[PDB]
Amino acid sequence: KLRVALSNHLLWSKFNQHQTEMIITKQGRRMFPFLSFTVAGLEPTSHYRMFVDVVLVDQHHWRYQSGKWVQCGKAEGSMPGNRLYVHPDSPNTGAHWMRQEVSFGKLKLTNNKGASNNVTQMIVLQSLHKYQPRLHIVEVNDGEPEAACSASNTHVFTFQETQFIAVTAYQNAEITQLKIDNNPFAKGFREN
Amino acid sequence: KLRVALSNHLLWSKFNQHQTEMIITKQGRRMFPFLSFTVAGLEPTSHYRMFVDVVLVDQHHWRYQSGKWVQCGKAEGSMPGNRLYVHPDSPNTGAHWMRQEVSFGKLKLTNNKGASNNVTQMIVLQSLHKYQPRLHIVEVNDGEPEAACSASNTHVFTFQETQFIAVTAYQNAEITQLKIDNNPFAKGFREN
DNA sequence: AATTTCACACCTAGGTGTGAAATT
DNA sequence: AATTTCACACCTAGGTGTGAAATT
DNA sequence: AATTTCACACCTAGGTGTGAAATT
DNA sequence: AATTTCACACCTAGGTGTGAAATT
Repeated sequence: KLRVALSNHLLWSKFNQHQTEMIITKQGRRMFPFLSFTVAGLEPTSHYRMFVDVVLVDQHHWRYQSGKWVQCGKAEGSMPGNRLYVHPDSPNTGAHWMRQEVSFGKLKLTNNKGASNNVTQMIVLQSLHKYQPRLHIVEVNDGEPEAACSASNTHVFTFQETQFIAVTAYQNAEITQLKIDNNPFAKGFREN
Repeated sequence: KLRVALSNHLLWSKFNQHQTEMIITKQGRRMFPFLSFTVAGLEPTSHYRMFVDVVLVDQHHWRYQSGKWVQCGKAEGSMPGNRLYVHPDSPNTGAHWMRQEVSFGKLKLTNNKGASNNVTQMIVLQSLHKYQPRLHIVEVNDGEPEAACSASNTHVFTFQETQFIAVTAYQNAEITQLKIDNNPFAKGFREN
C-alpha cells in the first residue's frame, strides 16, 4: 500500500544541500531537476488521480547576503498558491502508473497571476519565497452515497528534499553550475 | 458553517427536467448554464481552494432514440472521467469568496485527451456520457507535523440537478431552444 | 542596489528530403 | 544497371544561461 | 445511420479614438 | 478662449447554432 519512491533521488540531494533554486518567468520555465518518480501499493485495473501542487513552506521574503539565504521584510503570508499541475496522462490505470516513472518534465513555473484567461496549466509563483512540491494520489470511485464524517482517501505526499526558492535569476553560483552540468539544454555552456 | 447555495438555481432546473446537454468540441466549449454560485460558512482572514471537477455518473454509453436517452453497449469507461478546473482567481481570501460572484463562466469542454501538452486547463470529456459537476473547497493551514497543527481539510460538494450529457451536437430540441433564449451569444436565432 | 526582462548564442527533441552508398 | 537503404546536411519547435539593458 | 467536423451569418464583450457637443 | 464631458463608429477577439459536408 502507498509506496511512492523518488527517482533521481540523488539529484535532489545534490541540489538540496546547496539550497535549491528554480527560475521563474513570465512565459514559463520548467523545474530542474523536474519532479519525477515511482509508485507502488496500488491496484492494477483500478485507477487514480495524479496532480502535484507546490505548497509554500513559510511566510517570509528571502534574500542572498554573502552567499546566505536570509529572511527579509515580514510575513504577508499565505501558505500555498500554487496552481495545480495534473499529469498530462492522468487519469490512467493503476497498473499504468506502475508501468513507468511518473515524470513531470514539462510542469512550468511563472509570475503572471493574470495568466492570459488561462490556457496555461502552469504554476504561477512569486519571486523569492520558499516552497515545497507536494504530490497526491486521490483514488476515484463509482457509486455516490450520503456518507458520514469520513471522506478518505484524504491523501497527500510531500518531499522535503525538494524544497526550493523562486528566483528571477540564479543566486548561488554553485547551483547555476549544478544546473549547467545536469541540464541537456545547457551544455553549450560547459565546454565554454 | 459550510453553506454553499446555487445561483442560476432556477435555470439549472429548467435545463434539468429536459435532461441537460453540454456541447463538447475539439477547440473547446464553455458550459451553459455554467456552474456559478454562492458560498458561506467560511472565515475572512483564512483562505481556501476552489476548483471544480466533473465526475462521471455512470459507465454506460448513451443514445437518443425516440426522444429518449437510453443506455447502449455495456460498461467501458476511460475512467470515472474528469479533469480539474481551478478558479482563475484561486487561491484567495475567505472574504474574497464571500465577496461576490464565484462564476465558472469560461470553463471550456472538449474531446482531445491529447490536449497539446496541456497549456489548456479545460475539461476533456467523452461524447455521449453522463457526467456531473462537483466542487470542492480545500482550506489551507499553518503547521506541518506528522501531521496536524491540529488542522487539515477534507471537503467536497456535489450538485445533482447539474448532471448532463456530453454531446457533439444537440439532440432534444427543447434544450436547443432553452439555450437560445437564455444564452446572450445566441440571440441572432430567436425573433426569427 | 535589487530585481526583472530582453535578444542571443548554444544546445536538445524530433521530422524530411537528398546524394551517396549498399545490395540485388 | 535497377532498386533499396542510409549518414548527413537540413528543417521546425523549443529549452538553457549570459550579459546588457530596462524597471522598482 | 451515427457521429463529428466545418465556414458562416449573427450576436456579445470590451478597448480606442472621432466628430459632435455645451460650459470653468 | 480649451478643456470638460460625452455618444458613437470602429476595431479586435471570441462565443452560438445552423445546415451542409466530411470522417467513423
